[PDB]
Amino acid sequence: GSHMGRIADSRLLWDYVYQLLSDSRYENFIRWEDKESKIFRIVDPNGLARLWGNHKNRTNMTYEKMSRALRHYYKLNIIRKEPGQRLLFRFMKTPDEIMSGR
Repeated sequence: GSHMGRIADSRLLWDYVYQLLSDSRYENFIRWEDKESKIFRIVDPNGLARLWGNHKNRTNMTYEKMSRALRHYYKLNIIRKEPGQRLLFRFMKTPDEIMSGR
């Protein structure tokens, strides 16, 4: 009974999001709501999803579909929705590990 049952790959979404967060000044679709607490707030889910769709060259991409990917991040304790906030997302796992890990 005990063996590998769920083998699921991860997505590069987090990087493109951070990329947009770094140059968010002209986008304003998403920005940090709290830098040190690792909390970011989605201002426009449509624009964010549109940019993802544009960059991967696919038509009709919306936050509805993106949410499925976020569900993968929740269970891995990467992205959090802090109790009481639905549009606020917090990093439980931090990119610091990647930068100083590589």
